[PDB]
Amino acid sequence: RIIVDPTTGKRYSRGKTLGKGGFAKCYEMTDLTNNKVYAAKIIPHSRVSKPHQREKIDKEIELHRILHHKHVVQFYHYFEDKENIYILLEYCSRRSMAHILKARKVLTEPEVRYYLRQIVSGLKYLHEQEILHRDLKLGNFFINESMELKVGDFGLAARLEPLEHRRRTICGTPNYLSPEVLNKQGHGAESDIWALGCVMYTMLLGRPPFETTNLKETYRSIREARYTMPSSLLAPAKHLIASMLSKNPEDRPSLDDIIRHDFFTQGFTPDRLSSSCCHTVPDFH
Ligand SMILES: CC[C@@H]1C(=O)N(C)c2cncnc2N1C1CCCC1
Repeated sequence: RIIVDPTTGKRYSRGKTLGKGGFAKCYEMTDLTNNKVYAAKIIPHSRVSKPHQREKIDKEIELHRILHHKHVVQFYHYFEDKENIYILLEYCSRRSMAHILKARKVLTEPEVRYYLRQIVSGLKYLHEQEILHRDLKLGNFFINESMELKVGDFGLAARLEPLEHRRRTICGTPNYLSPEVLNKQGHGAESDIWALGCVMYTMLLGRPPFETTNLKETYRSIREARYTMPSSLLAPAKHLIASMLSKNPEDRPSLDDIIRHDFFTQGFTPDRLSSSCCHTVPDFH
């Protein structure tokens, strides 16, 4: 199917479906003017009929479009016709880390380092743009043909605010809600670091440190930041996790601290992972 941008000319060719993404049906989409393929979100206007959800995609577009970094999903272009909103993004042929961990259950430490360094790289970039991601999770770590990680899904992203004028209600339904968010202090950069500690824990253990049902029954355990630290963890992994999941947001490490922690500097890390790592445990050393 040929899709024309009524604003510019510009013709696109719709390829195979990639599946559902919230408000969107997702497709391969080729810009016929470079002949390059992008991952497209196609959202019918009927899915954004309410002003609040109209405002939701608009902000996603506004924030995402200004980002350029090797470990952030590259926004290409967006347009609309009478039927749909089209958001064309960097095509990542090897799905996400959610798909990888589902298959692998648990990852090796050099792999955890490989992926985490890339997540930290992209999040660093965001935090310096004073943009908070607000839903860091394995499904939002997209993996391209070359096994490179890109942080995506800016659905819940917002510009940083000072505490005094900050939103205090839980925004959307993120994977890892953060003691300070549950204490109605709002979501800061440390809340992204929370979610990064939960990610690392999940990569190593195959399950989150706290329940992720977002039910009010789980709030106390999260606020208290009490969890099982399994003995299977190596000591440096244990220490870095512990620091990222500090109860008090002020006690958590900076991003520069995180990648300079012993967990990273005292282990081997590949420059490149093979795609077999999506399915199979890699060889030693
Ligand atoms: C287009 C949405 C999401 C995505 O954001 N990117 C960048 C992506 C990039 N490459 C492949 N798929 C991607 N997806 C998938 C499509 C179905 C569910 C999520």
